Amino acid sequence: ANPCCSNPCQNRGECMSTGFDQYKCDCTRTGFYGENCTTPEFLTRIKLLLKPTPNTVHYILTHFKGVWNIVNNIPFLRSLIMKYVLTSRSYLIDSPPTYNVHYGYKSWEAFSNLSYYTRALPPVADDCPTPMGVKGNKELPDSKEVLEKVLLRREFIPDPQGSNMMFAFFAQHFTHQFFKTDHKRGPGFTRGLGHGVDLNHIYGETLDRQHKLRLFKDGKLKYQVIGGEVYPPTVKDTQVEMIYPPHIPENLQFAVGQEVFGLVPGLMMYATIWLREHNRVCDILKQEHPEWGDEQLFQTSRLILIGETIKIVIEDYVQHLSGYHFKLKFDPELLFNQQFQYQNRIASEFNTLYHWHPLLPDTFNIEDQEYSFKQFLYNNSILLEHGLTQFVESFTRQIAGRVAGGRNVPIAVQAVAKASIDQSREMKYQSLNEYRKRFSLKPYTSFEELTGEKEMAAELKALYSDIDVMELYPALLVEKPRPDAIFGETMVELGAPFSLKGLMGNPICSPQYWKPSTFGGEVGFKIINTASIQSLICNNVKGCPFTSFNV
Amino acid sequence: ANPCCSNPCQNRGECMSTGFDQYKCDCTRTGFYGENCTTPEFLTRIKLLLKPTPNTVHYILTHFKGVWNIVNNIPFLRSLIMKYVLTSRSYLIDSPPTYNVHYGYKSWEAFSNLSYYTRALPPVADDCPTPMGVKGNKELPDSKEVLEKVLLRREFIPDPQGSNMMFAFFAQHFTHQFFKTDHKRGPGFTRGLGHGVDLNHIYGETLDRQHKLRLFKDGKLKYQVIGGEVYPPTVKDTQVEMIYPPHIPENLQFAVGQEVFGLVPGLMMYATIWLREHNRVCDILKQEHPEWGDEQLFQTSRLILIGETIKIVIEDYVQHLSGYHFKLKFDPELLFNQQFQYQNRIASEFNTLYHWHPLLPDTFNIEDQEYSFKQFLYNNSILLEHGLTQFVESFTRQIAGRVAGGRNVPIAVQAVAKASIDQSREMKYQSLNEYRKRFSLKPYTSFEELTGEKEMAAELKALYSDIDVMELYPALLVEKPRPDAIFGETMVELGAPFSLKGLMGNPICSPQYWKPSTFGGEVGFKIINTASIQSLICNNVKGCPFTSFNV
Ligand code: HEM
Ligand code: HEM
Ligand SMILES: [C]OC(=O)[C]C1=C([C])N(C(=O)C234[B@@]56[B@@]78[B@]9%10[C@@]2%11B92%12B7%109B857B925B673B%11%1254)C2=[C][C]=C(O[C])[C]=C21
Ligand SMILES: [C]OC(=O)[C]C1=C([C])N(C(=O)C234[B@@]56[B@@]78[B@]9%10[C@@]2%11B92%12B7%109B857B925B673B%11%1254)C2=[C][C]=C(O[C])[C]=C21
Ligand SMILES: *[C@@H]1O[C@H](CO)[C@@H](O[C@@H]2O[C@H](CO)[C@@H](O)[C@H](O)[C@H]2NC(C)=O)[C@H](O)[C@H]1NC(C)=O
Ligand SMILES: *[C@@H]1O[C@H](CO)[C@@H](O[C@@H]2O[C@H](CO)[C@@H](O)[C@H](O)[C@H]2NC(C)=O)[C@H](O)[C@H]1NC(C)=O
Ligand SMILES: CCCCCCCCO[C@@H]1O[C@H](CO)[C@@H](O)[C@H](O)[C@H]1O
Ligand SMILES: CCCCCCCCO[C@@H]1O[C@H](CO)[C@@H](O)[C@H](O)[C@H]1O
Ligand SMILES: *[C@@H]1O[C@H](CO)[C@@H](O)[C@H](O)[C@H]1NC(C)=O
Ligand SMILES: *[C@@H]1O[C@H](CO)[C@@H](O)[C@H](O)[C@H]1NC(C)=O
Ligand SMILES: *[C@@H]1O[C@H](CO)[C@@H](O)[C@H](O)[C@H]1NC(C)=O
Ligand SMILES: *[C@@H]1O[C@H](CO)[C@@H](O)[C@H](O)[C@H]1NC(C)=O
Repeated sequence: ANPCCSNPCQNRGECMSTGFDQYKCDCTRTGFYGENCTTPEFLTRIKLLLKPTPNTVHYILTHFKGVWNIVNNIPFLRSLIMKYVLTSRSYLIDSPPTYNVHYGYKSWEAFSNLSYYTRALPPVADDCPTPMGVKGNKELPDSKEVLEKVLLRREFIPDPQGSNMMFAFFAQHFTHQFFKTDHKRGPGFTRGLGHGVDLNHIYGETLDRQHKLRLFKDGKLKYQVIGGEVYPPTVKDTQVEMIYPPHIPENLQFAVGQEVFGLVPGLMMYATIWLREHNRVCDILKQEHPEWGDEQLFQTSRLILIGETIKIVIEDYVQHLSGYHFKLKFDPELLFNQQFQYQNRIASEFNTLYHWHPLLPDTFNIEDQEYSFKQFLYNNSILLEHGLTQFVESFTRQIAGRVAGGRNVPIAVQAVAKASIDQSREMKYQSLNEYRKRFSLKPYTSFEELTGEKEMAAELKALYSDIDVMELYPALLVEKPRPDAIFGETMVELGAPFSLKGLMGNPICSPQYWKPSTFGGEVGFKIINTASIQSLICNNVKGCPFTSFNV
Repeated sequence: ANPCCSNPCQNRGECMSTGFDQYKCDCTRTGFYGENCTTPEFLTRIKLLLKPTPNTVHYILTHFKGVWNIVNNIPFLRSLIMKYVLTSRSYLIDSPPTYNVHYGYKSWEAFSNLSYYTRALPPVADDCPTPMGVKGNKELPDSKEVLEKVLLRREFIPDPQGSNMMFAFFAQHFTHQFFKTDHKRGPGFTRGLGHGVDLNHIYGETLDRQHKLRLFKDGKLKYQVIGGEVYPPTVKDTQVEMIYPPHIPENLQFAVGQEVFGLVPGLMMYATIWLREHNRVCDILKQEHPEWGDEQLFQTSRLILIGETIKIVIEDYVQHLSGYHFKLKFDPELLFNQQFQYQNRIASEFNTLYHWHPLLPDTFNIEDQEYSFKQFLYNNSILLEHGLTQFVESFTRQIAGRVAGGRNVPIAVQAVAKASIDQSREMKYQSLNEYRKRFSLKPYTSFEELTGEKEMAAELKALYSDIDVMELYPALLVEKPRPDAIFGETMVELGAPFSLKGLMGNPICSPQYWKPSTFGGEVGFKIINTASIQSLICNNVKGCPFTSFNV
């Protein structure tokens, strides 16, 4: 019955009911005007016919290697171009945040309640005739059929960008500090009240957990020594609650910041590495400041590790994902002379698009062993068996799977994928093309255009009938990938602004924070500004083994 | 023992211990360099000799009535100058926030923990030899002696700006939504987790309280009718927790958003007025949107009332306080093309400086009655006796007291004033001159310069011995006022930036919020943009009595 069910307002204009059968669109500062905000202004037209498509920019950034080879060696040009790149991802995310799963309109409840995931697009109203609004049938196609037809992996499809398990597990570990759904409340709620990179997955969400994890000497975290190697402490030793099956021995119940990192040895690997890094930084700082107490050492170390995290994510992780020849640079100073809100609210769609389970292989190859999913899950005895060095050397060698392209979701976690669909419907997500229009992307006019392929497109056309009823998540998983790339256009163009707000929106990137004294002086600052995955592993793993995000 | 005890770093440079007996100043982006950041740059020198003093600007804004009479009638000039005024209060407050009572250095605990008041200046370290750092004696002078010698009121000193009781109670009411100290935790802690103007003192801090206060019909708040007049509901009807003496009858235990507003009839007056305003706006919106449900009506009404509150605060409240001939304007669009952080964390010093208890008269004069403090406190039967109309008519006539100039704190609240001293020392506040330097003000070289008077200055010199040991709050209360004004320089130049961050930092002032559709269309937007204390009283108080913030 709601006259806004068809999402009539275009170009981010806001829809408002003006009666039972009438609507009005607020076209304030959209650059457009008219009934549904479709008539462009002069400056709008000018900026329109002069704006390059994301595929053109991507092509430019993945080609002309010599030009970028010259650019990367000129600090001025590199800084300028990096500033342009940062700018291109700005002004796409509502900050301060607006809607959530319970509010299709702006309200103080939606703004103040930090328990909600925020929403890039408002949910479809409950009284709408169809799940997507007014288009499509009364019900969306069977999620099981979608899953089995176009999502489930027949044969392992390797990532053409050469991503490995170091990358996959880094992605899981890193994202699971702000993607922490409160299943007690619902899919649209989060337990990560920090809504960003606070390293709560290392230090704990609450203060009591943090204290239980701390040694309260030299700023360090508690740890145990097995076979001369440093590992996280146990649940029995710290009373830190962790999620483990009842058949897991006490000496194998490692306790870390995030309570679910006992699930995968790959997660416990990075947990251990980051623990060791925190204590290392504590040693360095203690040597620099012998007059410092435990608390200051701990806090400063935490800030430093946050810095390292953002640094590595930008210049290694995203650098690998992008396939750019241009070297991305982590430098907050590039945003000081521009408008930028230093705050962030984790979006539900950001969570949804980051379900990169196709990265997972059928088996996990460590040294000379091939473990199944059943054998690998909740098995830290594997980590103790092979050790951190062998784990790094093995995960560096094993290639991960392609995320986009379709049919590469491992069967072992099929129930997860289906959930990603079901919950998406439960949270009343708008359609794919709506989210593309939301991020200034051209809507798909057919399923073949979406897939760049005829078979899966035919299946999807049989299931959804209309392209404007296609859902976001499976579209993300079956989308035509960029040339020999892991992702398609939608994944990148949606994930990048969210990532920008989630990284550069961190308070340590603010002018009053971004200075040496914040991190204990020039030494800590240098620890941040010289951070890399290779340096992390080299400094914290025995023998300094070679590591990378690609095979 | 801490080498930073003497506060060596000048011009907002940051001090860091580099050993047990050495320190270093981070002068990053301060405009200065050298050991303690005292050596200015060329551009810094240029900006320094061209910057007018706050007293000069105050003079220019409080004189030349004809010129300003011309300015206020030209939208362009008024917008320009208002933009300048807004800009002059920017770049003073740390946003995102930094320090608090327990952290004199930046840390994630200080940033993320919302239970803290933030701090404009870091606290004096615990191991410092003197309360202020290194200057002064081992202990600050007796707070009772300071109180009795320069703070306590002898004869009532009226405000030369003619501020009335409507103004005073509006001040208390408005400020007590973000000034809510958690005395269970300590004076450095707050219960206002929203840290700003969320109107929690009307709608309740939490969701349960709000839901208890709501009618869940037409978006309205619950209310009762007494003698034909609308008043807030009872504790018996809503089960809302309020603070009342044990002898207060159940039919007099009114339930409002803030648990302490029943202790002062002046507060209950405004609580009633704002309740009525909310329900009125609910009626208007319901007429505009017959298709809307209870929840959206409620939320939209809330946002609108926030708007009205900020509007009234800027164009009537602060307009009266300033004494400017220039007409201040509430317009978020003035900041849309400038760097501004739409977030706010309430500072402890902001709380301290806003203790304007000298505003209180010896008696409260209503119609033909003069109530003492003992008679006026916890007595809402007075409000029911005279009614809202007579209350407004009386409080409009009765003049309030001067805040600066010394010796005007009423004896009935001496215990409060003393606390303001004691707790200030408990939270380890830095000295008056440190806070003056922090906000780009010239340090006082004597107590006579501070007071502009010989007697109180002599007493203060006998007490503190050194002017650099003078505390912030009593200095605020005894400071030489501006010519025929209520405040001194420090009060204004410290209070104004805090207020800027507290008013324009509100999310409804952000470009994605500041639009008609946020407030249910052009009608609600007009309600916000045409709000005033006069219209607020006229719309909701019977007879539409004339009101103002001055006599
Ligand atoms: C052995 C490897 C993995 C397993 C067994 C696994 C399994 C799961 C499970 C069971 C969930 C929770 C489903 C639910 O709560 O409804 C989940 C959620 C998720 N997984 Fe994976 N996953 C793995 C690796 C990864 C990887 C490599 C990524 C890549 C970034 C990833 C991203 C996510 C995300 C974003 C969520 C949503 C979690 C939340 O909102 O709290 N996972 N995974
Ligand atoms: C009408 C009579 C008033 C009384 C009886 C009164 C009394 C008090 C009391 C008892 C406190 C708490 C002090 C403590 O717990 O240590 C207090 C706090 C305060 N008062 Fe007043 N006050 C009055 C009016 C005002 C006015 C007009 C203002 C200024 C607008 C004001 C501003 C404050 C502030 C800012 C606080 C601290 C709030 C907090 O931290 O929770 N009060 N007042
Ligand atoms: C989840 O999102 C992703 O898949 C990772 C990703 C990010 C992030 N970006 C970026 O565009 C960024 B984000 B970071 B860094 C570089 B700078 B900084 B923010 B600015 B913006 B720009 C890209 C760009 C291209 C590609 O592959 C085609 C992937 C990614
Ligand atoms: C407690 O603080 C006060 O004493 C209230 C106060 C505020 C606030 N301002 C301001 O300068 C501001 B900041 B905010 B708002 C008003 B507008 B907006 B920014 B523009 B600028 B202008 C002044 C200016 C002068 C005076 O007294 C002479 C008092 C105040
Ligand atoms: C944020 O919103 C959620 C959902 O509206 C609130 O959780 C509800 O809290 C009430 C008690 O006030 C319970 O009766 C409900 O069962 C809860 N619902 C869910 C889904 O958990 C939550 O309290 C809000 N948070 C804040 C800080 O107000
Ligand atoms: C914010 O800081 C306060 C003070 O450190 C925390 O409250 C303390 O919490 C510990 C429990 O972890 C208690 O034992 C202390 O008694 C509390 N102190 C006081 C004075 O309240 C509070 O938990 C912190 N908030 C968050 C969200 O971490
Ligand atoms: C300013 C214009 C510069 C154009 C540079 C060449 C950009 C060509 O961009 C093309 O975009 C296509 C879109 O589908 C992709 O499929 C191709 O891979 C890509 O080459
Ligand atoms: C206001 C009632 C308490 C004040 C009396 C105790 C403190 C005495 O204080 C004295 O008060 C004198 C008279 O005001 C002043 O002239 C002196 O400067 C002051 O020291
Ligand atoms: C868009 O506007 C046109 C005319 O301005 C109107 O015919 C059309 O119905 C609008 N779109 C929707 C979805 O209502
Ligand atoms: C866990 O891993 C070990 C190898 O160290 C293996 O022997 C064991 O069977 C695994 N546990 C399960 C339940 O498969
Ligand atoms: C400020 O610097 C000067 C010279 O560099 C030095 O003499 C002085 O001691 C410093 N200030 C403090 C408080 O130490
Ligand atoms: C409260 O005020 C009434 C007048 O309205 C007065 O009669 C009564 O004595 C007062 N109560 C107290 C305790 O002073």
